[PDB]
Amino acid sequence: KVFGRCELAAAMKRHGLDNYRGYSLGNWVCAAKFESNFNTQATNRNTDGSTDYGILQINSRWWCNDGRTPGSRNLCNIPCSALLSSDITASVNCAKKIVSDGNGMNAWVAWRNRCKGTDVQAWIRGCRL
Ligand SMILES: [Cl-]
Ligand SMILES: [Cl-]
Ligand SMILES: [Cl-]
Ligand SMILES: [Cl-]
Ligand SMILES: [Cl-]
Ligand SMILES: [Cl-]
Ligand SMILES: [Cl-]
Ligand SMILES: [Cl-]
Ligand code: NA
Repeated sequence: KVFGRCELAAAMKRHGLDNYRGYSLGNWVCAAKFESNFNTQATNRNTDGSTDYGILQINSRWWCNDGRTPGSRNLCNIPCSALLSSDITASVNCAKKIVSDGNGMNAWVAWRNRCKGTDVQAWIRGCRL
């Protein structure tokens, strides 16, 4: 599923991401925009052989199992395929664990490089929430 901007904002808020660990909803929408362009089916291989999955490009090196990332962990206790669902529940639950890991949203390099410090409220501008 390819979400619209406000549609995703609404789903993320519904699933309790809004202000989770102090990160306003616009941060999460901005991260999703640059990680996946709002596409739940997005997958991208990393140079190290891990793969990133879903709207928030969660990495198989630490967080999900894809059966082909040697030496990795599965700290969200899910198959990475679960992270590609049209229903964002698995991605949200796993993102809550990631963002609680110590470095906040810096875990998402695109968030650090493209969202952090910017006017992230623009991402939820005009949305019925
Ligand atoms: Cl957009
Ligand atoms: Cl915001
Ligand atoms: Cl593996
Ligand atoms: Cl393969
Ligand atoms: Cl594990
Ligand atoms: Cl699995
Ligand atoms: Cl959903
Ligand atoms: Cl933080
Ligand atoms: Na893994």
